[PDB]
Amino acid sequence: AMADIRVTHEAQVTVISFPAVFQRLRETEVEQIASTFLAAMQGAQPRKVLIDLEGVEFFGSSFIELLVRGWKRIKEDQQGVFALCSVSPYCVEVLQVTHIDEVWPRYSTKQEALLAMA
Amino acid sequence: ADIRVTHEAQVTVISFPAVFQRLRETEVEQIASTFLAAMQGAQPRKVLIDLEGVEFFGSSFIELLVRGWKRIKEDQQGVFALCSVSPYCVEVLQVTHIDEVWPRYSTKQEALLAMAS
Amino acid sequence: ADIRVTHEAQVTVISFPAVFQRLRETEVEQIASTFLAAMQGAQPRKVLIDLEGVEFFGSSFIELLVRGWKRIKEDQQGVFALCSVSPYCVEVLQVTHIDEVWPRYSTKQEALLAMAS
Amino acid sequence: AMADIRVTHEAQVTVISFPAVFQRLRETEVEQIASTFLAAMQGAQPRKVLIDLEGVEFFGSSFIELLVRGWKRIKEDQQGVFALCSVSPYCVEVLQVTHIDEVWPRYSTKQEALLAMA
Amino acid sequence: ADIRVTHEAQVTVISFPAVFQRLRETEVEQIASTFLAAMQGAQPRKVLIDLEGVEFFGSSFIELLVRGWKRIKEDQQGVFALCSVSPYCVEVLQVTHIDEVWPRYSTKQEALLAMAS
Amino acid sequence: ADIRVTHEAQVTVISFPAVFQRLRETEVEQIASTFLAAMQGAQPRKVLIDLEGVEFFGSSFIELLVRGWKRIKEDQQGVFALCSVSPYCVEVLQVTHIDEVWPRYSTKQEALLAMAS
Ligand SMILES: [Cl-]
Ligand SMILES: [Cl-]
Repeated sequence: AMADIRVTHEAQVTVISFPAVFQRLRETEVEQIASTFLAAMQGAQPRKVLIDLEGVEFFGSSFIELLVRGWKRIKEDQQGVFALCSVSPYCVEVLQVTHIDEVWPRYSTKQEALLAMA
Repeated sequence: ADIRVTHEAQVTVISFPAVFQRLRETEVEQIASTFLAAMQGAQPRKVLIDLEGVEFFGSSFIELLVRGWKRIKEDQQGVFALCSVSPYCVEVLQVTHIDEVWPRYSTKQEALLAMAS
Repeated sequence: ADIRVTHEAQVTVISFPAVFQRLRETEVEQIASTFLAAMQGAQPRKVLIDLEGVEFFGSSFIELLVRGWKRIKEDQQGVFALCSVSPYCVEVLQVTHIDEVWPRYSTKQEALLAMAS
Repeated sequence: AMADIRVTHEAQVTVISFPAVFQRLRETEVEQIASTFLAAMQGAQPRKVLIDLEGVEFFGSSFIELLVRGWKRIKEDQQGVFALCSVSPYCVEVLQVTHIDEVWPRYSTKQEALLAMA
Repeated sequence: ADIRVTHEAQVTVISFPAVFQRLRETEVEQIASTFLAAMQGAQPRKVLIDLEGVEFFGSSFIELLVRGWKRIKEDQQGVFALCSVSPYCVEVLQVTHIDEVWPRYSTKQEALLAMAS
Repeated sequence: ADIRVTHEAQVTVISFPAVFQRLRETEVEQIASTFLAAMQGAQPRKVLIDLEGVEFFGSSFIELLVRGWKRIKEDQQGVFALCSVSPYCVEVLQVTHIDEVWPRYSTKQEALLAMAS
């Protein structure tokens, strides 16, 4: 019954996407997805991960905290990459509160992100 | 549309009309002048940001609050407090450490009693 | 008043005079150009921010640090590190998640030695 | 109007105590007291701090987290001490979940704590 | 008094009578034998700890849960889940990292639907 | 199978063979006496726990580490440090707050050099 992120493998990148039921990511939603998300952070070096935020309209500290956990798992790979795409303008305003995303390249669409991460 | 500034119980109270449910860069610029003017009274300055009705904001609004707070914080006995912060707003404020030194109250009635001096 | 830039054990060390107990936007603006000028050394560039005596900073200092870090990280063999960061300042770095981006050491001698590995 | 911890100076130790209204320390109570608590962590080296938990019947992660913030502020003093006393049996069961209190000496009463910390 | 073990929808459900509002060392020893016996069924084992009515526990109970979980976790497709966890219990469980891999559900009805296989 | 104890640059280094990918209560019991025997060196005692290759541990390993730390910390000049700790394991240490008790380094060479300061 319980909704979850969807994890796809596209062009050597593990892509994390969100179903429509996850418009707003609070503490409850973050607990629901944490396990699938963190298990998707493994893979042969260099690991490349893209968080595709299309459809997501809100998040805050709980979700940023999860993303940081994912990033810490892959960040020691020399050519590892932890990227975002399709971030709504509001979610960008929330990201602007934190400084950590300065190390996560952000792209306007998945297609652009995938091409840049080849 | 602008914020509503009132003087209640020695406290300058900043409130938001319903139109400001979402506070993006545009809204922050609409209200910055009246907001910052409310930071300029007799010292020690006590300020209450009553966020009832406000459901979303980001860096723009936080930066305005911080700016107002830096005016008030000259005053050793000054207070810059928040009340009626919605759970969405809490989730955003938690992204930064800067707001921890602003006392939190559940409601305006509670804040004004707590802040009486 | 400005940052002190010294060269120790092949590391460019940035230190803060006593007057910078608090690094606010004002102080960050005073030191910005010397700081960024310090990021242009011979390769691989090793940089240590010795925060001894600094008791407060916030968002604008972090933004400056992130810039400098971005100039250094181009080096592959380069290191950008912090030491002697106060308990309050460590919290700021942890709450915004920027703490695990860079190595952080308790003391300068620990750092200078660690950074020779 | 708002209840707060009480901070006393006793025999060169900063003693933090709790009013009866704080039987149960959740997230809300921890926010109420954080500011007074953290401001009480300053003082000439060596700083000695005692958290007197008499009357407190419950706490969990939020309060332990605050205590850790206090402890980090004083822990670099070579003869610094961050101690607890008068911890109810239940609160000891909760402390047993965490490992950090293995570095905080615990004493059965304030009088005993103060004598040991001279 | 003992825990109540039932088999609902392929799931072994552990429930607590009202007398177990507080779970201290004594209570954990009262229930350990019936609890651990419920960890021994056909594989993959699915277990639900329905904590409705339970208001306080500490290390003793957490250690019992962990012990039961280590029996179940042999099973690659095994599940050890919690539901109806009170806010006091959440505050205690947050003190340790070990419980994060136990899924959480708000109610038993929700858990049993989620866990159906 | 047991821990490997080596002496490097005046530091007693504890390492784990490949088979200890997971340090549970069982593995913790196998290594406990060698580990504690390793804590009795010449003063000041410097000890490094090289956790390279360990992907999981929990409460009983932390308890062992805390014991060893308590034997070393008697030295005043002594150091007890960790390195090469996996991301999961760092979380365990942070959630129980034991991470800032000890220095933790990214690599062994970083640690051995840092610990000469
Ligand atoms: Cl796929
Ligand atoms: Cl006093």
